[PDB]
Amino acid sequence: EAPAAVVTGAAKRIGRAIAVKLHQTGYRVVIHYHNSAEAAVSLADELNKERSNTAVVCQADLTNSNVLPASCEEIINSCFRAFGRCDVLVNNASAFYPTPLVGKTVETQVAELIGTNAIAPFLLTMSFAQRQSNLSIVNLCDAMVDQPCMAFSLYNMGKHALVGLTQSAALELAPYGIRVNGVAPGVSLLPVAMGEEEKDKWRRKVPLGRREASAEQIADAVIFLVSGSAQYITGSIIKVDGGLSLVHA
Amino acid sequence: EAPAAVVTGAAKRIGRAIAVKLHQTGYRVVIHYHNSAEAAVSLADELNKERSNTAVVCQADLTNSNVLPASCEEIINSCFRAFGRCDVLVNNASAFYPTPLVGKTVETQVAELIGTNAIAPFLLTMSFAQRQNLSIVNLCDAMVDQPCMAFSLYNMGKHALVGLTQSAALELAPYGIRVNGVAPGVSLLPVAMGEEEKDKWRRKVPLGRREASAEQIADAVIFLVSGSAQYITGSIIKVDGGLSLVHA
Amino acid sequence: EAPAAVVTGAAKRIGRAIAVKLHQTGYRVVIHYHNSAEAAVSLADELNKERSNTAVVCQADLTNSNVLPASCEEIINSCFRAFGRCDVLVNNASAFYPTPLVGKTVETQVAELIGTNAIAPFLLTMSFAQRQNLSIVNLCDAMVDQPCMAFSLYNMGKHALVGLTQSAALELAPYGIRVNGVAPGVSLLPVAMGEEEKDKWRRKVPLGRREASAEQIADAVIFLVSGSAQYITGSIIKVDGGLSLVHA
Amino acid sequence: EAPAAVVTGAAKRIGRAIAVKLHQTGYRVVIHYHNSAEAAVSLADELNKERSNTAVVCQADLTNSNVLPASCEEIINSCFRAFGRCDVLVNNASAFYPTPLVGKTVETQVAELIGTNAIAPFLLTMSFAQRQSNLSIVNLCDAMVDQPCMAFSLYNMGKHALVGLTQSAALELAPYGIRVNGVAPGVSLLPVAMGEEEKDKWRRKVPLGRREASAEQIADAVIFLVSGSAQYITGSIIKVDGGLSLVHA
Ligand SMILES: NC(=O)c1ccc[n+]([C@@H]2O[C@H](COP(=O)([O-])OP(=O)(O)OC[C@H]3O[C@@H](n4cnc5c(N)ncnc54)[C@H](OP(=O)(O)O)[C@@H]3O)[C@@H](O)[C@H]2O)c1
Ligand SMILES: NC(=O)c1ccc[n+]([C@@H]2O[C@H](COP(=O)([O-])OP(=O)(O)OC[C@H]3O[C@@H](n4cnc5c(N)ncnc54)[C@H](OP(=O)(O)O)[C@@H]3O)[C@@H](O)[C@H]2O)c1
Ligand SMILES: NC(=O)c1ccc[n+]([C@@H]2O[C@H](COP(=O)([O-])OP(=O)(O)OC[C@H]3O[C@@H](n4cnc5c(N)ncnc54)[C@H](OP(=O)(O)O)[C@@H]3O)[C@@H](O)[C@H]2O)c1
Ligand SMILES: NC(=O)c1ccc[n+]([C@@H]2O[C@H](COP(=O)([O-])OP(=O)(O)OC[C@H]3O[C@@H](n4cnc5c(N)ncnc54)[C@H](OP(=O)(O)O)[C@@H]3O)[C@@H](O)[C@H]2O)c1
Ligand SMILES: Nc1nc(N)nc(N)n1
Ligand SMILES: Nc1nc(N)nc(N)n1
Ligand SMILES: Nc1nc(N)nc(N)n1
Ligand SMILES: Nc1nc(N)nc(N)n1
Repeated sequence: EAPAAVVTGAAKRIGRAIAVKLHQTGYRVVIHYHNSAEAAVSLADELNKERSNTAVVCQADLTNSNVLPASCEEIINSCFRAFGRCDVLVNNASAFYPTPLVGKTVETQVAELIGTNAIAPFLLTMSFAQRQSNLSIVNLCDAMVDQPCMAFSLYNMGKHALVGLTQSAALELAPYGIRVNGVAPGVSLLPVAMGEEEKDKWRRKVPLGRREASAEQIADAVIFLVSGSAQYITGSIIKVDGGLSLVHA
Repeated sequence: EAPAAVVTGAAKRIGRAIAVKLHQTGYRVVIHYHNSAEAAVSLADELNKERSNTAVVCQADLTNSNVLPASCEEIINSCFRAFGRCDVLVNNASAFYPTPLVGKTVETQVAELIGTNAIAPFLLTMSFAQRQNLSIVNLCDAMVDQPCMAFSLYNMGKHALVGLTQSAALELAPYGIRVNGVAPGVSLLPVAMGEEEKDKWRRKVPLGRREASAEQIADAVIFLVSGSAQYITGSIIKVDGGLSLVHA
Repeated sequence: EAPAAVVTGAAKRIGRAIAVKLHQTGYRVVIHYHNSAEAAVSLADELNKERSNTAVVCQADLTNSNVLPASCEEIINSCFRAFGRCDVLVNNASAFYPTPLVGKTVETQVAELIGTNAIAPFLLTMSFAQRQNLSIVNLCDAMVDQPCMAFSLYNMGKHALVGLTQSAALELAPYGIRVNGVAPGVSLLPVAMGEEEKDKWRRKVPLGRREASAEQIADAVIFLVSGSAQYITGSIIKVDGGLSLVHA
Repeated sequence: EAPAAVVTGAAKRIGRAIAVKLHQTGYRVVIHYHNSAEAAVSLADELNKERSNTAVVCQADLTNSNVLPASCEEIINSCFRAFGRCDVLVNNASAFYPTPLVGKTVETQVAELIGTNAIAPFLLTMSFAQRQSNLSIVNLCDAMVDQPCMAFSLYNMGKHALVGLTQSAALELAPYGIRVNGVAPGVSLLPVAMGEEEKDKWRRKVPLGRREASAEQIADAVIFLVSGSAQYITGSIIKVDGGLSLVHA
């Protein structure tokens, strides 16, 4: 029987690439999304046309709040409801925008940037474990955490807390046979808002090929970590960055 | 005149030691507290006996909430009001307790652990910078990569605090504000910890089989705020007697 | 045409499993050995029974010395002479024994421990690049920051190997040669070791309270040389079942 | 009885500043040097003019070889011979030059770069410990070890091995009360051979003041680590880089 995976923020870009690759490997998938309903449903439709009844969507805001635990509980419940099991969780959804130190309130920015990057992964990890073979969680981290974007303090804090979660959860869940790992892109799909000149500035920094990672290349590392070829790997974060993090200023 | 420092959670233990050493170095000090009013005021009394009107207290809950930004703004403001300047911020206040993955609600645990260890430091940092040998020192944790079992939220908080230290060092460098950390291993053990478990921890420490005194932790803070650290920013100084080097 | 790989110290244990898994994946292999001729040849004969003319052995001492550069050039040249190409280099061979600070001379210890773990990888890297999905995989150690007591030279050698992996990744990226590491925690235990001492290590590992098989270490090498890792360079994959996360 | 310190490569630049500040703090000093004899003797003259019988020179090549152990033993012995004790060892001497992967032979480049940066510190640490209060060793590391200079592999390997030595020796020597720490400069005194345009490029990269560290600012972190205010600190490396290592490519 086929295993099942939850991928958060899976309607487009890297999340979709991960969902597609998991599906192609034989997984049934929960495509979680927040605002991108049309894109989520379109993806699910495509996957179901490939194999009937192997993809569902699940909407949730992952901003921190007093109901976020219930929302995260429900995302995991959706996978059991659809598929009768949940073997893999991929924590991909992520808010990403500057929060300079010197029209959202700061409370809102904290809730979105720390909620999506750290607290939702933590809650989803609790629910995934409590509901529980090759079980694992993969956290989408960031290879540039130690050389961060200027004025992205809250985003950086969130990704650092996600490294902490990866370690803490690997240590604590190892007795239950749940592995917990991360994949840390350097530059992959650039933001849709970014102009080509700015994109090329980033591309030219990358030693290996002077180009960003494809979404599929990030997905490849995720697929590795969930596979039987990684059955002794837990608490590891695989950088997928073409050498970018090695390049001094 | 004399420089001024804000120390969060300064009533007891490591915070108190840090406040005392800054004061002894010549700083005027804002002694922040949440529940420990009596201890905070007693420290203030002691420091003001030494030099009149050089210590004040400031109460605030640092749990994450809708009012946390205003609370952090007011802590920084209290330093400007008392002393007309704020040269140093020490982010020491910290909740510490287990949050297993498998009667506080989980959202309260998130608010307290991530609030005290990360979000409050962030807001205090914003307010401190907006109001401007200026520096910030964050109390980190040498065991972040080898964490206590079932302490995931605490560990996330401390990791986020490393992130803030790096991001703020980078962004505040142009303003001449240095941002560093001190990472204790085992210092003063929890009051709740039984003496047998305390001894198990002490015996793990390569350098002297004992915990760091609060004063030993404060020494590294004093270094980091001093003119001997004027080129140091984005650095976290481990003060753990080699504990983090010891394998399982 | 089938690609070709050099695996150092490939006669036994992890290097043998790497060589076998590469061979199963379709590589022709140079099985480097130092003292284990019989085991090297038996592996070669086995692989060649599977597919004719797909394995050769190559003897060399990787101790540091003024002939080490030529020995390393010769190892690489052997792969070209056998197979007309060299796609993959696996730096696996490694001396490992204590060197306390307080019958081998210290300079022999330095030559063996630094030569096998660091300088030989460096020279083999040079020769591999000069001769050019090309990649190098260095066998590192998940415990370099929490090292075995009295293994300073070994630990220095493994840290230097991390430096090599990063510096070579950076410098060889323009030629399309990726350079990565795999860092075991506890894998195959020393053959010497009593089961009672073996079990002490096994019990420290969160994930399954057992050591990694050589095949599990090999699986990570196979991933890193594969098309699924085409954008990965300068990365060290820990394969340690959580061992390195466990405090003292 | 004043304490005594050995500083390697102490005739010029950073090692000189360290020797001077240690002396100002009350230490007697062995000024080790290799080629800079005039400078070494001139420094020793200055220190002794300030307090008689408080400085000696010691010449030694720290290139790796079969006689490196004896040379390192001799450096430590020189401190006991002059001062009757040896409280502090500062591993500062260092070769620094590129060694591309693609007039010195490679054997020589390995010997000089790995010898000075890693093997000499190791043998000096061994001799120091065997000859044995506030005892400590301070290793001059490099903040840029993870974002290395292009084509400096052997130098980088040497500095990484020195991080390994700092940790391993801190662990093993802790029961003897000998602390082992490091100081990791980013950009400090630039190479004498470096053109001024290049020095300025480097300076512009440093967030904290857009200037390199003085030798004195590096020395300040060394004197902190040797001092009574660092008595619980062992196995720590203090970055003194003005934020340089935080800046992405
Ligand atoms: N792209 C890169 O170069 C890069 C670099 C380093 C790290 N990463 C990491 O890799 C992962 C994927 O990157 P990406 O660029 O594909 O991500 P992204 O496009 O910026 O965001 C992925 C999804 O996150 C979801 N999301 C945002 N806010 C949310 C909220 N409040 N509640 C629930 N979901 C929310 C969105 O879902 P909806 O669209 O449905 O609203 C969005 O499609 C992220 O974790 C990212 O940090 C990416
Ligand atoms: N002690 C150690 O061995 C050790 C080890 C590693 C890291 N550290 C770090 O070093 C620092 C000092 O350690 P410590 O053991 O002295 O700390 P602590 O005693 O656990 O806590 C310090 C103070 O934090 C304040 N605090 C707690 N929750 C708060 C809240 N919601 N709002 C405002 N303040 C709150 C409390 O002030 P009130 O009493 O006034 O309520 C408390 O006295 C902490 O950052 C800690 O993480 C310590
Ligand atoms: N086993 C573990 O638990 C563990 C843990 C962490 C890291 N690792 C790393 O994983 C790798 C493989 O480990 P392993 O236990 O399989 O290694 P190993 O058995 O200790 O040694 C591998 C081979 O290295 C070769 N070697 C030793 N000295 C040499 C010299 N002077 N010149 C040439 N070759 C020499 C030997 O070849 P001959 O037999 O032909 O003489 C030996 O069979 C090593 O890099 C090791 O550090 C292993
Ligand atoms: N300068 C920087 O920006 C910077 C940046 C990162 C790290 N660091 C580290 O800080 C420390 C001091 O830096 P620095 O720039 O002052 O060093 P440096 O000037 O490049 O070297 C200092 C001394 O090392 C000695 N030395 C070189 N090769 C030797 C050998 N084979 N045997 C014995 N001694 C040898 C030389 O002594 P003689 O002149 O007597 O021959 C030289 O004066 C070094 O460990 C360095 O790697 C410095
Ligand atoms: N969420 C997110 N994170 C990063 N690092 N980059 C983009 N484009 N989105
Ligand atoms: N806040 C806090 N953090 C730690 N690590 N230890 C103690 N006792 N308190
Ligand atoms: N070479 C080697 N290295 C380690 N770490 N362990 C064993 N058994 N051998
Ligand atoms: N030995 C040495 N090392 C560095 N990093 N820089 C200079 N100038 N010298």
